[PDB]
Amino acid sequence: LQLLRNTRIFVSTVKTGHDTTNTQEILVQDDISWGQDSNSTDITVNEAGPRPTRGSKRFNDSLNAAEWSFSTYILPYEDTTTGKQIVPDYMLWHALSSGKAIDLDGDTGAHNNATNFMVNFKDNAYHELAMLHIYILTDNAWSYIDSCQINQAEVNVDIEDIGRVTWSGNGNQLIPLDEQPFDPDALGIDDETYMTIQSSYIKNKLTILKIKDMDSDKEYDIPITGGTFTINNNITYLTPNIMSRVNIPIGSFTGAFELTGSLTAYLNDKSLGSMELYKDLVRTLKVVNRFEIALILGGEYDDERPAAVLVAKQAHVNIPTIETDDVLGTSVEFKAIPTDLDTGDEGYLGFSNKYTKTTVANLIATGDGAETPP
Amino acid sequence: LQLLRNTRIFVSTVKTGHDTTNTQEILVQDDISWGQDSNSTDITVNEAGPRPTRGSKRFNDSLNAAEWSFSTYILPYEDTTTGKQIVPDYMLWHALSSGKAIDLDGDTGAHNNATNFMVNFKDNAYHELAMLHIYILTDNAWSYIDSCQINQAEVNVDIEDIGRVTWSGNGNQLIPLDEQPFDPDALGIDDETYMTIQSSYIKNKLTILKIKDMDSDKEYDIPITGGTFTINNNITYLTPNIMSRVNIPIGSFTGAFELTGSLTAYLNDKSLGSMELYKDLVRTLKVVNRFEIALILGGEYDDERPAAVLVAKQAHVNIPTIETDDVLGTSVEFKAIPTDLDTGDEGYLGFSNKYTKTTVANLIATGDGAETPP
Amino acid sequence: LQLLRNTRIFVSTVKTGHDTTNTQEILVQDDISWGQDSNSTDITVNEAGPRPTRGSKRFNDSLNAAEWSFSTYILPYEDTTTGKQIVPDYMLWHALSSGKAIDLDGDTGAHNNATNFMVNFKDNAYHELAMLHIYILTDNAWSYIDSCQINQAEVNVDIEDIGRVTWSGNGNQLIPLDEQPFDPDALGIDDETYMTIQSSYIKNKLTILKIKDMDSDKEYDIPITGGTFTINNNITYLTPNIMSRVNIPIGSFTGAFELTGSLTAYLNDKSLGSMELYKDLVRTLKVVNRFEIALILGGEYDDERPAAVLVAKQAHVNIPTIETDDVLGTSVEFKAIPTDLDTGDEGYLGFSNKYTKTTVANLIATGDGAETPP
Amino acid sequence: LQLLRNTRIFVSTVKTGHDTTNTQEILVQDDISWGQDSNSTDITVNEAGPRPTRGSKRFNDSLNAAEWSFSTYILPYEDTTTGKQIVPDYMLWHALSSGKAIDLDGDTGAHNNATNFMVNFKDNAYHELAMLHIYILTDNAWSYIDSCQINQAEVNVDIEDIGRVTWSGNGNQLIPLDEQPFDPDALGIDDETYMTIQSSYIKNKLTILKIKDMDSDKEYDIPITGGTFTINNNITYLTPNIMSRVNIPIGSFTGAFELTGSLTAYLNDKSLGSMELYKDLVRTLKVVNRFEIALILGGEYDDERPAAVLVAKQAHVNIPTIETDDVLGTSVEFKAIPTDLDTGDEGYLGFSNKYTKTTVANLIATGDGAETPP
Amino acid sequence: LQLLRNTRIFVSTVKTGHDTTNTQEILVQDDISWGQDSNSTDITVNEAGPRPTRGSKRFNDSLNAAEWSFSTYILPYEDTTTGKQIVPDYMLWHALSSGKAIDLDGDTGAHNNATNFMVNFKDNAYHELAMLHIYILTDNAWSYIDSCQINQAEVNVDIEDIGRVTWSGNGNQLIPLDEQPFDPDALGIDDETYMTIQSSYIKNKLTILKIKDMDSDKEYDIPITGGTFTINNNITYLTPNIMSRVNIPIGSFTGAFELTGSLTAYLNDKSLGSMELYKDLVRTLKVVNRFEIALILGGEYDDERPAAVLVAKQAHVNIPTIETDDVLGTSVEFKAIPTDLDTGDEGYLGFSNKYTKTTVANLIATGDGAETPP
Repeated sequence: LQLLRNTRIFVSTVKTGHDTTNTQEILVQDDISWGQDSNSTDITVNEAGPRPTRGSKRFNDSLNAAEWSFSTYILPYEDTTTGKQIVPDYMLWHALSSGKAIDLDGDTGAHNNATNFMVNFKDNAYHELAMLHIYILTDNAWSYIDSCQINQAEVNVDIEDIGRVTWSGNGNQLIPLDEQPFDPDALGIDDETYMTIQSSYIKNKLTILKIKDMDSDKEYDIPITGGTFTINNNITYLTPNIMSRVNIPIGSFTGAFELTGSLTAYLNDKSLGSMELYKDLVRTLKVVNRFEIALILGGEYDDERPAAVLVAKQAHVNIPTIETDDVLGTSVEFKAIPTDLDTGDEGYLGFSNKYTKTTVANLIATGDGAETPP
Repeated sequence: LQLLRNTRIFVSTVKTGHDTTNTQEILVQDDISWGQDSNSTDITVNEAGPRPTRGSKRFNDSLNAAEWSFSTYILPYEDTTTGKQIVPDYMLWHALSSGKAIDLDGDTGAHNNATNFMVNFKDNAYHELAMLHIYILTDNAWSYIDSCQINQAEVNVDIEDIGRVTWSGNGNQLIPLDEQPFDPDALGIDDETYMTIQSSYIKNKLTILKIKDMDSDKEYDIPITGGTFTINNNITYLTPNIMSRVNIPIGSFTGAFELTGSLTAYLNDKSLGSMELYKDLVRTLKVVNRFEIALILGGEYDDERPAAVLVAKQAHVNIPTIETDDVLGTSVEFKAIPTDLDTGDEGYLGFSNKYTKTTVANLIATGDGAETPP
Repeated sequence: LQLLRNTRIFVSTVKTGHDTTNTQEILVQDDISWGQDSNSTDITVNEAGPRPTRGSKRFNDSLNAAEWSFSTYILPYEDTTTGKQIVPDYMLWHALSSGKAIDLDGDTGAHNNATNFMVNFKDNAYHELAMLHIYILTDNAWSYIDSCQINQAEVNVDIEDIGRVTWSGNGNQLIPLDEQPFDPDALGIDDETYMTIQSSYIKNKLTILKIKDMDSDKEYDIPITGGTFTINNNITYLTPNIMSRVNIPIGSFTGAFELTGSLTAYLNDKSLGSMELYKDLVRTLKVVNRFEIALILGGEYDDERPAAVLVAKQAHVNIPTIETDDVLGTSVEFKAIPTDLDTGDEGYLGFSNKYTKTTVANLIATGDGAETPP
Repeated sequence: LQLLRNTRIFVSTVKTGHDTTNTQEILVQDDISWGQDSNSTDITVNEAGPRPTRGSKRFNDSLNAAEWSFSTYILPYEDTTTGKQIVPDYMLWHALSSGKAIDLDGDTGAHNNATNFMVNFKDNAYHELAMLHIYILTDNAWSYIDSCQINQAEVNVDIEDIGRVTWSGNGNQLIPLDEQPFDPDALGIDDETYMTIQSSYIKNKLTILKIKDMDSDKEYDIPITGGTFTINNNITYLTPNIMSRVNIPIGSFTGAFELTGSLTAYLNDKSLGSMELYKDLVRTLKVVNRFEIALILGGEYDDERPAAVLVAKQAHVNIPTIETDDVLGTSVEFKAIPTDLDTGDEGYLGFSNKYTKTTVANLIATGDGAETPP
Repeated sequence: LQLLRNTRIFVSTVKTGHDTTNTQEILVQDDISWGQDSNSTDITVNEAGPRPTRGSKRFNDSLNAAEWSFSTYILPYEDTTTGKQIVPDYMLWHALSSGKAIDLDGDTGAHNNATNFMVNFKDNAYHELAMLHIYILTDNAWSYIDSCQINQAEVNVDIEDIGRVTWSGNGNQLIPLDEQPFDPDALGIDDETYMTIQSSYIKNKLTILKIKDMDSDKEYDIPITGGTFTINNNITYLTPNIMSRVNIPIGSFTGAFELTGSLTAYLNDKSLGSMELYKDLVRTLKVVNRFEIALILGGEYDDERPAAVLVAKQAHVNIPTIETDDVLGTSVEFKAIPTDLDTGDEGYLGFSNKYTKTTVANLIATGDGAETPP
């Protein structure tokens, strides 16, 4: 009874009218997790007398926001309906992108064209976010998260493992369901889709890094040894306290979302190498420098190959550190910084199965490698 | 010199007149531990001048309460003298039971009859407790703990390991002894006793759980995957501070003693199963529910078999949690709650080598399975 | 003194009242083995000083479960008392079948009728098993195993050697006996029985295999080159650790028993041949397929002939492998899988001296080839 | 049906357009091997209750990389088309040489001229390698390995046996074929070729060794007793884990390829003999020495004779060992070391049917014995 | 060149002033072995980039302790100079006996008198041992081990083969020598010595065993089927790690030396036979029993005959085991145990060419069979 991965996961914008447009099934890894916790309070009495007592009574106070998390592979493929690049989980990317309706052609948040899929953060600064719903399925059992919201996404550029993304978020409540709400197989993925998928994996070790200085126009060639980057949202949940009858969270505040990254490499002695960058950074000692950072997951080729691209137009670089690893490991940490307070952040995320270096240049320049850049 | 387990342990009510009635030897496991610590204080001076100095002098301040702990197996057997069930370590059970004299027939605290041994907490709420003495013996060496008091007892219902109990407590001081105080072998256990013992072990995996709702009279069948329960006392030690000549603890306060427990199981889809209980608990959301909990260590049979029983007449159940184990592990936590402030707690602990299911029903109903229950 | 095979073996349900009903002598092969081992622990001291020392003292800790094993031929014959097929060693088959009393007519576990002998696993899932006793006899000497339990049985379908079974198990202790406990010859086999036996051997090379697909209703004809199958129980022994006076095992846990098998053949190019099965299995790549497997040890005939039958109603087949043997050897591995968690496994084992193909069909269909199948 | 060596082996760069230029048949020895394996996972449940259960279900997880291996003789002969030395299996030598297109005249990787055939490792450091295809043929049956890559090559310089090479590699999958893909005889070898071949065998026992010190310019004469050398690649295969529907390897990483060797001899007392080398090596104790090593398989002559040559320009020699063989056997182990991290390794491998000592000197000096060395 | 056994072996206390008193030649068997090994470490780099590399450089790290071992026959004979029994290899026996100077009359370690040669372990517990030197000689070549120390000695009491001892040890370094250091023939054995030797061999099959119980004063007669015993030292070598210039061992720690033994026999049914001992040992189950064990290699006679004696005054016997050999083989294992931590071990080893049973009794009683025992 109740085998582990017989669970299946669906995400929906609304709780009724499920179809291939408002609902989507997503592939999941092994370590999927979800749960819901409650607060407790112990009260006891202490007395100075001849006949000491105990009596103590704890009471349930309230419910914490239900937690959920999983991981999935990066997976671009062409939709036969529109002839455009798309990923199975693009609903959640839109949810993280903005708190308004889906429009994959309006260029805001998440969008696509015949060549590639792009994600930006132009219209995300809200007090709330696009409210979604997560449905979990087991053998003859259903459950779902009410009013789930995404909080944190992380990507680890490993040297050996396949590229993946890890997602975590919270919701108001976890509730089981009495019956089957919608078709488990009609709205799911299909065999020919997965046949196209089997060629869309990212060959992780080919990932390449590019750096450019915004002060002296200097550039460096930096071989790398893996790293990470992370987008956060700092969600918070509000809760009134009528503890005489238990309380439930009523809403959420979207704090300041964040984008950070970290890189590792060897200290290399070469022209415009890691040694030169390290010396420049040490001698600089400026309060605020500016740099442009490009990560090409899967590498790049003159031909059409699968790849993903992370772009930072204004990232400020911290002072690097040297470790005692076997061969002189070096580490660098960087943050996203928008130009002035209210303007857009780095934003540009790109994914496709057919990037070429020329298209990569356009994608870096404008956030879209398809059309002619200025 | 000084082989490890050549240590032997005795417990006595008084320091003189040792015999089989006021002293008892108990079997011990490998990980027995004991020790005594002291406090220290460092004083130093800092000066703003041309000739900086150091001088610093630490002083011994006081002694902390000596700590001791060990573990032993649950072990019921019939005493040939009285024809009643008894355990070798029933002195310490009485000590935890009440702060007054031993009476195994007064039904208060610890008692027994021809069928089984029972322990209750009717008369334990004191500012102190029954003061005992622990003697430790090594090859040609003796030591003892002055005014030891029990604090914490824990029982782990494991799926595979034999049932055991772990005991920890404190005392005023640890003092070595110059000579042999009392006979090491005359007051110890004997061979025929241990021959009877070898059949008194508890076959742990047979342990069974029963739950009953006090609101809707509902009951559930819950297969389990091990768990724990714990009794605490929250002892505290008082100490005046004449640090010009070192200090020693002078007495103890018995805080609020406690009884808690935790259980684990699989999410099972069956009538009155774990799924039904989980749904009821989630939908309930009441501040204070009430339940009756029965643990039968060793299981039960219509025939006479060795077993132990833990009874909770009023335990309140917390909201259960679901883990990401290989097959949908679920966890439940519960506490003992007395009816109103000053009345007796759950209390009922039962042990014997010959429980039957009919006797188990009476034991659950009244705390004694021998006589006719109402 | 003490010639080797002058040993004789008896098995009994109880230690007293030995007769032809509760005790049975079984034929044994040459390689019979039995023994009992003990654990040891070495303690030593290391010191940093000018006068280094040695002293080290090992102590006996406990006894491991006594091991025993042997082998015997498959041997069906008709009992003149009941007019039903029976095997000399059917006590141990019942012991492996269930942990309750013998009933060769209740159809549970092991049973028989006027035509054949059957064994099933309907009522075997216990924490323990039917506790038996093994007596070994040598010239003027007796010994016995206390509380022996069967663990593992293996059958090797060889191309040339006679069919045989190999049995291994464990017990609490091995104990010699001071005198002759029961008649060595009155309860043993008799000459006329063995005269009937001499015709009951299995002509091993005639063994045949049948396979049926549960998805496409497909069947194949597979000539074979020998193989094996094995039933396991994963017994475990529990032992408290009072090492100051040596310990002895007190009980056993029956783990998950198991049924597995392996087959070998040549890659044959024929309609519904091994090549076709190999291609189907390679192209399938399904997570869980289902198949029905029939082994007929001794082959089958339209006439009455001696044979044994192994039936797997739901066996899942692993991906076969190809070896570099002289002519393209191929290997297949399979496991027993019950329908859902708690239901009965494959179970059906059949033995007789007079199987016919029509009776074989009924035996495959229902587990009993005597009565009319549905 | 299906006789053993009626198998024939072909290697192709592409799956279509088979001819004498993109496909080649190679001679094989007896012990050719190939296979493909799959992973399995067993899940079971353990419960503490009165009605213990079993149910366990294994699931197929994924496929391991298909393994293949064989051996063949070293075989140089002159091609009538180009008038240059060539070996039948030079496709696989090119595959091991580099991951780019064939060019037997560009001097990179594998090349040749009118005198001899050479192999180098100048352009092999890639993340992948030249992807080839292996076709295996049996009587009325075809199979092939998809995306096979070479991993390991070994050569054993035996005293008595003919020189041979052993090759092992892996591929994505093993797939049978429904029909005959290409002509089995038109693209194979021809009779006159084999008539030329019968004179191209290497008389193994004539193999000679030369050693030169790079520190003191010292040289030694070392009679040898056989040995080995090995080239490795440390290939690795990547595999996503969607185990709800089985997985297949998607790509490979080329690790660090390697070249090592080992030699054996007698301890000989002579000027510049093995004794002198042993004494020098023992007294040296330097961290990194440098040596030049030459192996001439088949020996050398002033006349034109068949031979092969292994050259190590920078090999570092480990400390030799002495064995207890009948006459004072001694063993030496050596590794290839490039000058600095990124430069070319030893590389130089030479093969021909007409080496002369003067040509051997040029081959040692430059890696090509045909043109005038500097 | 360099014939195998033309090697000769000498042992010396010091490296200069070689004579018949500080140097001795010993007979050796065929399988003599010696060698010296070194450690290696491989370092490699892995990079995630477009132009992957290899470069790897191993470095020599340090030298392990040189190993050496051989075997020789037990060989007592009378020295004409002192008129006392002596063995050719008594230097190494003294070395194993103690770490101080030789004194064959001080009764400590190794000593002798006019009747026999004795070895004890009274003064051996040191951090080091008597440092010796081993010289190996071949045709026109010399080598030696620097600071060799004995570690392990083994004796196999075989039924058919002549008695022998096997010795193994380690040293700091193995170094060849440029010239002849000392006379190879003047310090060696002489012809008349070997003429006396030819009568000093031990007729192995006559070896006898005696056992006595230290609890009930019981004794048994045990015919035996061979066995072994072993003395160990657990030497360890220390080594600093300056790997930038290679390291060499600088010293050794003598761990806990050890004495163990194992015996085999048939299960014999006789008064005080092996059956009785087996029953007593099985029923005993005591943690620590005590026994006295006597091995007489070569047997004993009322007349003067060559023999050796091993004495264990306090050996503790493990639980014996029964094997499936052709006739009921039984095995027993025993260890040496000193009385309390720091006192002397069994120690008593005796050798002579003229033991008599009466002298054997005295040797067992006191460790010396010559003088009058108490």
